[PDB]
Amino acid sequence: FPRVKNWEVGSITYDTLSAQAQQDGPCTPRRCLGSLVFPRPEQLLSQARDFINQYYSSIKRSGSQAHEQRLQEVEAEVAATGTYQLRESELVFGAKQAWRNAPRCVGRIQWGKLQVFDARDCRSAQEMFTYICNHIKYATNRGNLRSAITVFPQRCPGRGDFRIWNSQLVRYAGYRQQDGSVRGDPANVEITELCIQHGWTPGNGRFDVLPLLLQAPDEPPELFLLPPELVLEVPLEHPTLEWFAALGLRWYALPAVSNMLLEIGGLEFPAAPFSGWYMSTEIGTRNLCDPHRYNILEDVAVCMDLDTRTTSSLWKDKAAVEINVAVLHSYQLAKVTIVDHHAATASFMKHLENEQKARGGCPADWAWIVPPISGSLTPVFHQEMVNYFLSPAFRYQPDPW
Amino acid sequence: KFPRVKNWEVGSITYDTLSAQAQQDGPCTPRRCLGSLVFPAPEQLLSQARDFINQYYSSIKRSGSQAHEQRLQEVEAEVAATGTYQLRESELVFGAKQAWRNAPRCVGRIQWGKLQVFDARDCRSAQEMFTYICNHIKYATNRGNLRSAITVFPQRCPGRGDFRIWNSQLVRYAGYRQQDGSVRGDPANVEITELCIQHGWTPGNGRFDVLPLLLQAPDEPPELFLLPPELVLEVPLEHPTLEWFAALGLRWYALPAVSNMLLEIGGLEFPAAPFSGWYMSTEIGTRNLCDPHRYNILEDVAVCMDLDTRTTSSLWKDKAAVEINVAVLHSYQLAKVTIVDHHAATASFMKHLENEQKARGGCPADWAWIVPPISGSLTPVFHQEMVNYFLSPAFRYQPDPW
Ligand code: HEM
Ligand code: HEM
Ligand SMILES: CN(C)CCc1cc(F)c(F)c(CCc2cccc(N)n2)c1
Ligand SMILES: CN(C)CCc1cc(F)c(F)c(CCc2cccc(N)n2)c1
Ligand SMILES: C[C@H](O)[C@H](O)[C@H]1CNc2nc(N)[nH]c(=O)c2N1
Ligand SMILES: C[C@H](O)[C@H](O)[C@H]1CNc2nc(N)[nH]c(=O)c2N1
Ligand SMILES: [Cl-]
Ligand SMILES: [Cl-]
Ligand SMILES: [Gd]
Ligand SMILES: [Gd]
Ligand SMILES: [Zn+2]
Repeated sequence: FPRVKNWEVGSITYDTLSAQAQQDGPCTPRRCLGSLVFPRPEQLLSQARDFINQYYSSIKRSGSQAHEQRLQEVEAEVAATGTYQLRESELVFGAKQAWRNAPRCVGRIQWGKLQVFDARDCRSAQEMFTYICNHIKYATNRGNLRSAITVFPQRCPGRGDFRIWNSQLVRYAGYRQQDGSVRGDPANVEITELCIQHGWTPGNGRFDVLPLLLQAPDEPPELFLLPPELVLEVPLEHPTLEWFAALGLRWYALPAVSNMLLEIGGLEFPAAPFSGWYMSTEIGTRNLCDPHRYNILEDVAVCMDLDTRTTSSLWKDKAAVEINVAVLHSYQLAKVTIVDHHAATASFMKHLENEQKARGGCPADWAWIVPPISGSLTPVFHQEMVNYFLSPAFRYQPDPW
Repeated sequence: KFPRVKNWEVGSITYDTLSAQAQQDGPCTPRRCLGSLVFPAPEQLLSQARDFINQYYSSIKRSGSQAHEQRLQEVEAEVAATGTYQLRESELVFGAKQAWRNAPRCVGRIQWGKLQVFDARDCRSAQEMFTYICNHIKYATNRGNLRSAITVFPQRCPGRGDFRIWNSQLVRYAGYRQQDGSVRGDPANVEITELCIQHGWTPGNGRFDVLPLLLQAPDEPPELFLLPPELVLEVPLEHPTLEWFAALGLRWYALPAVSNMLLEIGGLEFPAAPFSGWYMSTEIGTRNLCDPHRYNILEDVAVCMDLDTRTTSSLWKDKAAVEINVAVLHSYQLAKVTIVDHHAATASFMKHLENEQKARGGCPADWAWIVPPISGSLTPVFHQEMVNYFLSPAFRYQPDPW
């Protein structure tokens, strides 16, 4: 049972929950790989038994009446057909648990308040699109954002797979150039290639909302233009730096992740887009400033008249703070839910305390919980964390092509 | 077989083949990563020594030669006769450099080959120990033009207690527990402060009182030694454009000299081997001055800057901290005292990483320690995956002598 210390306060806890870890991670006694982004059939019954036992424990109803019964149906469902269907409530409780189990999510204090849309009866790219569009419009909610996940049909053998070919529902275009460099978002350069490939007309913009590429089983993808009124965007302005607006920067309101495999009770949902709301540093620091993303940092420094000639002026840090100020100021003026890294990390500590008494600990990935600016000014920095894999879970999956 | 490591900034990919020769085991398992935790007989002595001698003879391009085999047998014979062996001087210099080179939490290792090794293995008493330390401080400080130095005191050996420096660093500020539970000075140094007083140090009552040294010779109690004032180069903190900042009375010292770690070379253990380099500005400005459990000056600075400290979304904390780091860099450069900012340091560590991949097929690095505590993703190390493992020779933590 790992001893885990908070260095700001001196407190000690033990992660007893870690002993239940499922799909082992990438680290061995001889070398730690925690910093790596992507870690280097009849036993479906084991993962179904486990999840069902989880479900009935969470309603103070283990070993009573319906618990026994539900074990036999999945036994019979898999005995007969090889796979099984989740009761609607189980799908809800498992979608919530997988968010609860996400070691890299700093937003998990909200895990109990998640809206699960059941799309298990979906059948093709036009049906998906309307599900995706209901999610987007529900989640966006005129800027009063609400956590949502739409669960598309589970995978079963011998037939294809529902997939969203975009990493998120809202992505900006990346346009390669006559000289390799990129106008727009370089993280998306490739899905821009596929959208252009399958018929989309490339704009000329740094911020062109990409179309969607939705794929029904066995059929090739099909482009879907997103309703421009459904794609809520925030222009970025700064409260005191009047020229910031003139940089023509924008970001979207809705972080909706559409490429992760949701895995509940041994079942695989390669299409289950989830969404919450942004922490400002995701936008201001990673998306706008990462050297391989919009990479705007030096442009804002010039505008601030900072000495970019020596790094000891800390011009990078100064411009990065003002970018984050602009992001928070703009989303607030636009009345769009956003949370700064201090409020977010403080609520994560509160979540750690809740999880400690509730489940005996909490899988947390220190490198992803600690914000990408001002790390040690937030409490999570001083909190030792234990990383491990519990089920239900969100897992990465290979790109469909 | 070998970990594939990606740099996300450039897209680059390497394989850390060096990780496969990891001489000891870390705290992680396939169940669970513990990489964020701060504190994770003749046969094995023989095989560690044999491995180190092989390393040493590789570096001087004498692998498998006559000199090499003679030294193995010499060591095996001395381990059989005495239960221990003695390093030649050149092996010691190589072993201290390697230990620095192998330290995964150290972002300053581009410099590892330029290390000044003082051989104090003939030290006899605490008084001689103090003189060796004063000359280390004098040489490393070098009037503000800092040089990397390690002074190696006699190895652990059977029959004798250890040389130990009780202080975690050669220069530390006292932490005076006051009666509220509040601390005047550095709260990290409350324990060593009480020990110094208990050993007869007359306390001051400032916030930057330099602590005396508690020096332990084999099988003796610790002995108190006052550092001569003109040997502890200090830097008053001022800000280039916030002039009220100098009225905070803040200071820090020039020399970061870690004195409580164990240097291990070929199975031999040196519990006393203080090493020193020069500061990276975020250690002082962010960690030592802004940590809530250290000097915790963040709020007072933000208030003086007239930031709105009632809401977090004004980012007053980030704004105050940036300016504290500016003050640190300005103050040291004004005082002509070596200092590196987290941008210059992380960039040189990237060059270290590339040098080490070519030299050894990888480099042990502890990402959470290499990434600076502010502005993390603005530095290049953030976007570099890293492999953490224990190579030997090594610096290791050890329990406090008390
Ligand atoms: C509601 C407020 C939320 C906040 C503030 C938030 C914030 C974050 C942040 C900053 C990360 C770091 C990962 C990255 O940026 O690459 C993350 C990871 C993650 N979050 Fe959340 N999130 C929220 C909601 C949700 C919801 C509703 C779900 C799913 C139901 C979710 C699932 C995940 C997963 C699976 C990851 C890890 C994926 C990865 O590392 O790429 N989050 N979250
Ligand atoms: C000369 C410039 C140097 C710089 C800029 C530098 C920088 C750093 C920094 C920022 C850390 C993390 C400190 C912390 O917050 O815990 C560190 C750790 C460390 N350094 Fe270096 N260092 C330098 C020289 C040296 C030398 C000369 C040695 C030994 C010969 C050394 C050995 C270590 C070790 C063993 C650690 C790990 C201890 C720990 O992480 O608690 N460093 N270094
Ligand atoms: C470098 N970084 C920009 C990578 C972007 C990225 C890639 C992923 F796969 C991923 F799951 C997330 C999660 C972001 C997220 C999800 C839900 C709410 C929220 N507020 N945020 C973010
Ligand atoms: C409080 N927290 C910052 C940790 C303090 C701490 C504890 C250690 F054991 C340790 F080796 C170092 C390294 C500090 C250092 C050494 C050499 C040069 C440099 N520039 N810095 C720092
Ligand atoms: C608990 C957490 O891992 C701990 O505070 C670590 C994080 N990274 C660090 N990095 C450095 N350079 N120094 C530190 O003391 C720490 N502390
Ligand atoms: C190498 C390092 O692990 C990698 O850059 C990680 C660190 N933390 C991150 N944190 C977030 N939110 N997103 C990322 O892409 C990363 N990348
Ligand atoms: Cl994002
Ligand atoms: Cl320090
Ligand atoms: Gd101007
Ligand atoms: Gd001024
Ligand atoms: Zn690990």
